[PDB]
Amino acid sequence: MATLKVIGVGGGGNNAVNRMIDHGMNNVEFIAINTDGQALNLSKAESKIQIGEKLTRGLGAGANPEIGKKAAEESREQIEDAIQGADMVFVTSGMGGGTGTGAAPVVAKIAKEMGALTVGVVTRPFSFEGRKRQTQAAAGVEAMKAAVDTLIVIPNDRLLDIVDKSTPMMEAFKEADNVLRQGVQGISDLIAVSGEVNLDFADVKTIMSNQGSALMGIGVSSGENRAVEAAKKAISSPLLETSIVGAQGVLMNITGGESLSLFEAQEAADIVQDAADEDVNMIFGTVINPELQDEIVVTVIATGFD
Ligand SMILES: Nc1nc2c(ncn2[C@@H]2O[C@H](COP(=O)(O)OP(=O)(O)O)[C@@H](O)[C@H]2O)c(=O)[nH]1
Ligand SMILES: [Ca+2]
Repeated sequence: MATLKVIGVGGGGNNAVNRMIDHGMNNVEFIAINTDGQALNLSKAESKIQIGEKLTRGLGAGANPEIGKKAAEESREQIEDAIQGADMVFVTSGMGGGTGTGAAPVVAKIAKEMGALTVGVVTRPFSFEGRKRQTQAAAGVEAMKAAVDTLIVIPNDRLLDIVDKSTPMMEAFKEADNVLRQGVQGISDLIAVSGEVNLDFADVKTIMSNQGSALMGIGVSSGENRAVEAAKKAISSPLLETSIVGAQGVLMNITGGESLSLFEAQEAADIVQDAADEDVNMIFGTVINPELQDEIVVTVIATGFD
């Protein structure tokens, strides 16, 4: 049974790991990586790797990515030991800073060289943080892309679009965590359950292995048009840099009660096929969960973007 690990690198990444632990999560081992030893000490994670102690003496990297990179390379062996056993690694980090921008691509490379299916979920900085930080974040993104199997980018500017003028920052940040947390739970649930039309970790590898950009989403709905509405919500990408448009591979799992109809599955599949605007290699699954009365859950992982 496949082991999933979530690895937070730098301040943003360790904040995401803490908020996900607070939210509550099972069958996933969390690893916190940072140069900042003060922040690590406040990590709710079980495994904690302080990187670059020699180099930073427990301080953060400031805004210099080469420090993050060297810190990660210095601590390769400890990174390897914490990863060991992972079939899948999710690497989360905020791009722009000195630790994440530099260290996260190295953590990704290590995870992948060890044989883990390696997914990145990273932020780009807010426009208000200024051009040099945006440009620094962009070099990190490109480095992440070269190091991972699949990459999901969340531009922090998109948080301003969905939030209104009084939404607390911390509630806004929680919206960005949903991306990673629902992707991890969707895959976790696929592994755990033998569905009526079953998808497993081999199907995750087919869609995600050596692919570049990705979209991961979950949609939930009920009543009339539940299938169309849940599929639409699975692929709606307000926070994402990569939309469904141009996807050539899709993993799509539908979960419902005993009322789940064949017609509904087709409708959901067509919503996704049509929104991609490509001939999509669909890998389809269905799970009957009799606990569900009138809800259906549509899970989408999309890759193969040119
Ligand atoms: N969405 C989100 N973005 C964050 C968070 N913390 C930091 N950031 C963003 O990530 C960037 C890097 O900050 P940080 O990770 O602390 O730098 P590092 O520790 O040097 O890697 C910042 O410029 C922000 O754009 C967070 O909790 N949520
Ligand atoms: Ca399954």
